[PDB]
Amino acid sequence: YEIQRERIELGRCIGEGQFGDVHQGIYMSPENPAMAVAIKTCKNCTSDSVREKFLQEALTMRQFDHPHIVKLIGVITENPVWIIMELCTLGELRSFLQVRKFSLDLASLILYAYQLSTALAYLESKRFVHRDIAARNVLVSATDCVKLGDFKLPIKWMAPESINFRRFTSASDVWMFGVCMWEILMHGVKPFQGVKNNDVIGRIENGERLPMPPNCPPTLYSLMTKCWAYDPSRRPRFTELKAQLSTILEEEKLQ
Repeated sequence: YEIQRERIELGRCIGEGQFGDVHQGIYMSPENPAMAVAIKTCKNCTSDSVREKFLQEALTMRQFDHPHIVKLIGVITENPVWIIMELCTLGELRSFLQVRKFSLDLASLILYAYQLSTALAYLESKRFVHRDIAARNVLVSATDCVKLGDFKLPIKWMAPESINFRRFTSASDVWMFGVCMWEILMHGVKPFQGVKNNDVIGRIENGERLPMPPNCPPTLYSLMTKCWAYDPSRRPRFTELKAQLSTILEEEKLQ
């Protein structure tokens, strides 16, 4: 998985990343003389601590093989340290949804939720807990294809047991996925705008939930509310979510 720097040509910056900017580029390989790729960079990769954390993402990504999870191409482990990955040409999902708010029909939004549920059912089958399921960590490969793109606390996405007890489980992932579905149906609007992080927990304990988005089918909001059962053991698993989203998707396509 180590790629020689000479085989990568760094191009345009396509966005921000947790550790540094993400660029598009060209990987000139023996198998493919000019492959479009994404190049994740790391500011302060001279820090042994930062670099370890940065490259752990590559180690994680390498374990997975799923059509809706971004693939690792390789790594450059000398300064400046880069992660080479599959290019999702349409960028971050949040941005994509905001710009294309009136071009995207409901069927596309439900498709995106379904596709993410297939990736999360796969991770669930490997007993991998993500911890940070949110629209900002989803990339758009094509108008009909999204992928899980990335591996202070995001309080507004977090399950109550995560907030209260620092407990992250497959159940808390389902809660977070519920919020992610809400973000998608809200065209990339953040949950709890105008609320301080400190008050969010009070509202969940009081029994408040994110409201039904405009034009959200009642079946889908019902599914979101199941994801937000306060008791973790009452929440669905991703296998059920995946099957239910498929049904809802076909219902919407039949419309």
